Amino acid sequence: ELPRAFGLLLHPTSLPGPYGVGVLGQEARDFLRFLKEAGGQYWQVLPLGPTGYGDSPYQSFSAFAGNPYLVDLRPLAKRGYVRLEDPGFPQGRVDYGLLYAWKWPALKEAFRGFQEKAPPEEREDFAAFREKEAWWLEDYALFMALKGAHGGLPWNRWPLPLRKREEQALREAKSALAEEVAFHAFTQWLFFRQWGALKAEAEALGIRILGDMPIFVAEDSAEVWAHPEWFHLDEEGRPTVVAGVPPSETGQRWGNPLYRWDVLEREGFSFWIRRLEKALELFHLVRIDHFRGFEAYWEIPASCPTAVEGRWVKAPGEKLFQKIQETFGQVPILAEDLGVITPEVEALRDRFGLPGMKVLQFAFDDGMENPFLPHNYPSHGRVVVYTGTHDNDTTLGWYRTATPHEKAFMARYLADWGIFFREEEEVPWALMRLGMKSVARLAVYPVQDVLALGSEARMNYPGRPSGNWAWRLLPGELSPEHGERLRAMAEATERL
Repeated sequence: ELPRAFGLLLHPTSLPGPYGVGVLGQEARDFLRFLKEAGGQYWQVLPLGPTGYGDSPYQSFSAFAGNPYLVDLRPLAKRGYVRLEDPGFPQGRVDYGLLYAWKWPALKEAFRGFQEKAPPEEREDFAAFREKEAWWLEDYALFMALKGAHGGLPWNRWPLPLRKREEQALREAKSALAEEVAFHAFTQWLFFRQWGALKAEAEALGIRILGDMPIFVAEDSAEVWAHPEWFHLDEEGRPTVVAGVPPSETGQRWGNPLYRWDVLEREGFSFWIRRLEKALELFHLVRIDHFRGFEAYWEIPASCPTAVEGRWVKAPGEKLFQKIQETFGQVPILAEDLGVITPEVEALRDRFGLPGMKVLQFAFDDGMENPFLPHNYPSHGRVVVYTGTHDNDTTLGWYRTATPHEKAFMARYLADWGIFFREEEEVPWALMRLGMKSVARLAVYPVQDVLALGSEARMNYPGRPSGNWAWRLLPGELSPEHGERLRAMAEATERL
């Protein structure tokens, strides 16, 4: 049963620090301390898998793998395994192109330095790690090695014996890319080691990490390559059908491969169990995006170019949750239940006592019936209230672009709830207060709203080709005063 509490949303890439990206190092511990001192008990992150073109966490090369960019290199550099220099990284922003060019070589150099110089004790735990994680790691490491060797081409575009995973081809590829396979394995060992320490620190400080996973994996991913039967795939490995959302007047065609649920059901939903178990190592709770898919999913033929063409298909959510509940003794899922929802989807979520999402930015476009208005929140309180999501703008940016109706209805509503503001920079704080006063057990706020940043700090702008996933905190930006303001709000709203 969720405690009445508050959290902050921050993806690790946004953390401050050198070498062009936030890493699992001292700055992350600093953030946890701030979160602790501010009286927060929850840290939310976006997916932590390896990113492709477009740098999206929501399109990953592995469901299981950690992001190589989040690995801190400074512990290696202190050991003398690598020498790090700054190529001219921007501050307050991730430049992924510079990062791609510098970090991957940095990681390789570190690996070579480790293999030469590392103590045998270290080299044993790396060796022990590879054997333990082999069930996912072997394929991941090879998928990455093959990808570089095949010039970033998707696995669907690879030569056929490799694509179909014929044993001889697999064996010969591993021998040919054995140094590469070892390297990708090393990146993971570092990742899981560094996150394991970080999670330990959090737990000590009484902080639970909220993870994030998309319901659908990407087409260009190790698991899809590894287990094609699980996916609806043609002989070529091209999806016969693609994930999407029905008409959003156009609808949306995402392109993601859909699961052969029957196959998974036969298998006791093994992929999902493993996926969650791996997530639970990193996280305390796991939000699943497009959670509605578990009830039913919109199936679009791949040949069809638009979202309008497909059909709805029923999915065995009930069964999957029954298996989860029986395996873990619990269903540790936050349901992303935003957008068009059905009584069926609500039925499933409430059956497993799963908490749902609420977003305050959505709340003032309608009338008082609007579900995102606190008074309409369920009494059971199993909801996480957000000022905004990673796909939405910052609250201050939203307030600068919002309609006169929205702005007036908001001010009035706040006023009724006893919340007043004299400035637009105060608006994010007022909205944070509105969520804290609500019945919602958890209120999770992005750091950009704590800082009252404008639209320059938007994590993701849907429909914008560049500049996404790049926002970074500056060192020291999250001042003690910010923390003291949060703590006071939490005392006043009984979230301490």
